[PDB]
Amino acid sequence: EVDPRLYFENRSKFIQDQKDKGINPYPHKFERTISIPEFIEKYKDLGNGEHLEDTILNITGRIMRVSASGQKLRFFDLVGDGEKIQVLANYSFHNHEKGNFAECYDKIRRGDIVGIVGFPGKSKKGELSIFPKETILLSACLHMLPMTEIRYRQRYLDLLINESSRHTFVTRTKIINFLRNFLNERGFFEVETPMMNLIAGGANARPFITHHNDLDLDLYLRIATELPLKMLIVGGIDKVYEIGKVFRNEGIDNTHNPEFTSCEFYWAYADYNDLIKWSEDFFSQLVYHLFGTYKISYNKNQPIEIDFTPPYPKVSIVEEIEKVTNTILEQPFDSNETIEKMIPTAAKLLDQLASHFIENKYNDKPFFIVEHPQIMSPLAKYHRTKPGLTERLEMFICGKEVLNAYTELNDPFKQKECFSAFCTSLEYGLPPTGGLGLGIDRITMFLTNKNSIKDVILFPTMRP
Amino acid sequence: EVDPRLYFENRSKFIQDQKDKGINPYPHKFERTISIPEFIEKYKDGEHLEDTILNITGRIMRVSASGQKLRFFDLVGDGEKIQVLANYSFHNHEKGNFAECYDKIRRGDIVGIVGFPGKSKKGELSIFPKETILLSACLHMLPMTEIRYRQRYLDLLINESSRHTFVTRTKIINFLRNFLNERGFFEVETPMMNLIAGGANARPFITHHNDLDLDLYLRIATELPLKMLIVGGIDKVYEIGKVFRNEGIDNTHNPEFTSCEFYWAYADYNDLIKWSEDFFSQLVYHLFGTYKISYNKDGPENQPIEIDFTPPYPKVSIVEEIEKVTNTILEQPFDSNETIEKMINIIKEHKIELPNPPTAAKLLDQLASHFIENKYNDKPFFIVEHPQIMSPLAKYHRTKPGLTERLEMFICGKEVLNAYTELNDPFKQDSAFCTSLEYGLPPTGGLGLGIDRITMFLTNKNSIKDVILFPTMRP
Ligand SMILES: C[C@@H]1CCC[C@H](C[C@H]2Cc3cc(O)cc(O)c3C(=O)O2)O1
Ligand SMILES: C[C@@H]1CCC[C@H](C[C@H]2Cc3cc(O)cc(O)c3C(=O)O2)O1
Ligand SMILES: N[C@@H](CCCC[NH3+])C(=O)O
Ligand SMILES: N[C@@H](CCCC[NH3+])C(=O)O
Ligand SMILES: [Cl-]
Ligand SMILES: [Cl-]
Ligand SMILES: [Cl-]
Ligand SMILES: [Cl-]
Repeated sequence: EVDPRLYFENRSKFIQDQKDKGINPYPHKFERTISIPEFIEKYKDLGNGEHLEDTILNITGRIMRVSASGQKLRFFDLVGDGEKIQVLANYSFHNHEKGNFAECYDKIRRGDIVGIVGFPGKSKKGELSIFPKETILLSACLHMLPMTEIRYRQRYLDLLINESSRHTFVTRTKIINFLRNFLNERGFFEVETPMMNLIAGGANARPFITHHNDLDLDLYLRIATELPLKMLIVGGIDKVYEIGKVFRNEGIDNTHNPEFTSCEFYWAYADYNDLIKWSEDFFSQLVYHLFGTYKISYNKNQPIEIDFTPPYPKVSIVEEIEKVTNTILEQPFDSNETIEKMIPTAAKLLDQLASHFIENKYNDKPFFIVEHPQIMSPLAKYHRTKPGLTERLEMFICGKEVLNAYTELNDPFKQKECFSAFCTSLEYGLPPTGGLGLGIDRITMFLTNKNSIKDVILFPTMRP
Repeated sequence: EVDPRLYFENRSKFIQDQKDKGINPYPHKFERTISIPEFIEKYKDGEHLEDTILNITGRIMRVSASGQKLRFFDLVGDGEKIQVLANYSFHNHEKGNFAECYDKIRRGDIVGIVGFPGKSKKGELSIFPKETILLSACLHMLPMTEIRYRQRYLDLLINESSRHTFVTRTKIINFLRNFLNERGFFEVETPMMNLIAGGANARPFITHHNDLDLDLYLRIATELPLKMLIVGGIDKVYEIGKVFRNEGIDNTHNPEFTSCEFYWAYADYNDLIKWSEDFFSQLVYHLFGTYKISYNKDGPENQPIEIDFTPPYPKVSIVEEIEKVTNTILEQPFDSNETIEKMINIIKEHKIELPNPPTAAKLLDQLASHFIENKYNDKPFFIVEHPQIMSPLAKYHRTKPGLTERLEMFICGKEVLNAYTELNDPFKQDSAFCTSLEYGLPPTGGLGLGIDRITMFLTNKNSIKDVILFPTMRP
């Protein structure tokens, strides 16, 4: 019925026309006495047709529906904090000294933010409403709202229109709150490490790089928090952690965003077994805390049930490939004879072999791949009984990695061999320690039934 | 006196020699039954409990002896210390010669001890080992500079105050997070890398994403995306996190620092003032049991000053106060030639450094920081009502032409909080951002904090480098 540019340009003209005649169409302050959630909670118990004309409230919110019986009766839907109530504006109840009813309400469109002074009640039908004496425009919406990629570029629209979108992001903040408290209860101490560093260690990933002008120095954005957090373990913070963005300069897809939110903790006097027990407590507890159960459903078409009831399976990556392929790969894995017997180095061959024959062994429970070779795991400690291997675990949910942990290599000698501030700190004595990383975005995806990482990040990185 | 390289090289030989004897000098796991704090709490109350056998761990920080059959150590874990009294008598001799075992244990070593709790005749709380295991040797000699910054792990082990500083830091951040959560604010993460870099007036860092072939700016503030969330209908939203400014480094500037911004739909400048006074007074009482704390502006060497955080705090209106102290009316527009020149002439008469290019915003900023930013040292205080030309995102004052509904709080001359009623008129004002304003931003109050700087005052530090674990430094 309406062109959008015309609409935009007319609402613009209206705003200036208000200005030019004195009205301030963007008032500074509307003193509100109740929120929409508070309103519902207080007045749901009313009878149908009941008005409390005695009781005057100031309320605010955004108009999302506009309707009318005729000129002297207008209806709107008013939303605040994910809740909605009806505004039933009736000519006769209008404080007419403050403005002509028809001109006051004809200028109120879908998307406008308003302030309303009026009395609570219900329609005969039973609809909970505010009945205004005065409705003030506090901030106009200049575009027509919708009744694609837009969810990502214009997230504010998504949050207003789709009830589920908001629910996804509340869950997100809850998940992060749960984790933070889970660790705080267990005596972990939260810290911030630097985002920009001269070296960029902690994982195997191409880094972003930037420049500081006044120091004339190039810097790498951190690809992980591992190295500085161990330094703090040396510094005597026995249980330490960090939740925060890390940056990897690799391609973007459903399960990759160039900046993502991770959590790493390090735990002095711990090892892989404790890390396994912690992982099983954390996930089972988190999921119960959100759903009242350990089985969640997910839409990997029809959904599947993921059962987070512990324990979980622990598949040993060498013993399992050897099992299913009926072939021995002797422990010098980067040797020519073993590299061949697989077949672009040994680390990437194992990654592909694992990524085919092992990472989707289970879909109906989360599970662990354990005991990765030293050649894949340069900071993980050597296995206490199994030459060539390490005390490492990675948890997987539906084929994607969400948790990576190991007993930390704390021998400065067995480490220079896998390759400075960090190297030196190891020489001051790192205690035996267990370390663990989490993919918070990825975990959020499963727990909010999303199948892109872009759905659980408010502003995912996109091209222009 | 021992050469440090010899020391390092000998402890190295010791480690290998352990390897070759079959010993694993970096064991995987010592099952401990109690932490040092737990130990102190349980045994504060000259007696031995030879019956109770504990496994404990920690770092040796002092080494001493009364001959061969009696060795003393200080063992530290989680900021606490107890004594290790190793006594030939109680030693399990099956496990090895007493003298050889304890001769090999040096300052800095991490150990695992199996033994019994007690107190010396003198009364020092101790563990009395039956067996001590080396878990991880310290290959260098610990100290009894800049090293605090490059080797923070050393700082944390040696200086009790350093650790305290960083516990206070995390506590401050916990308090704030709960302070807002209690009041219904919702925490979010916004992007660190953006196509535009608004939010404040600061040169940004720039970086590049390869697969998208795209340049990106590291965020200089969280303001713009957080208002977008206000439009999106999160009425009370916040973020605590790093921001990045590519400008110089000094006592009060680190290229990455931690801020907190919150935005609060339907609030304004007055609510922001009430909040600020509640937050600071409550934070300080929560840490110290009082509202007045002492601070070493001049330095530890010099006499401190008391800062009183009892509310209300002074509100100095920036135009009233400059015109007051300089005896001048500054006509508007402030960017007019006649006023710009008059500001140039005030700065000259008072013999002050004139700014980079002499723009009006930068001249007012200098006038303010010379005549106003140090009006008080004994309490925090507010500078309010800054001109629009200094405050491009702040809303226009509801009664005061030319001005804005802005406040900045100062402690000892440094800015730690900047807040205003948000300009939400897309006309009086990033394209994504500019466009969202066209969808309707409610009247909203917005507020920013410098966490590092607040930490400084609340832990008596004179540099921002003292409250950041790894400050950025030259190599
Ligand atoms: C620190 C956590 C510990 C668990 C494993 C996880 C893998 C990480 C990989 C990754 C790469 C990337 O370029 C963009 C991303 O978003 C992600 C992601 O989300 O998960 O890393
Ligand atoms: C966002 C908060 C709002 C309160 C005021 C505060 C000022 C900020 C200035 C600054 C610039 C810089 O380049 C490095 C820095 O560390 C700092 C700093 O610490 O404080 O900013
Ligand atoms: N830094 C690892 C996570 C921690 C593993 C245990 N140190 C990663 O980026 O995947
Ligand atoms: N973003 C501002 C904080 C102001 C808060 C009010 N919008 C800053 O960087 O200083
Ligand atoms: Cl433990
Ligand atoms: Cl991956
Ligand atoms: Cl409010
Ligand atoms: Cl006012």
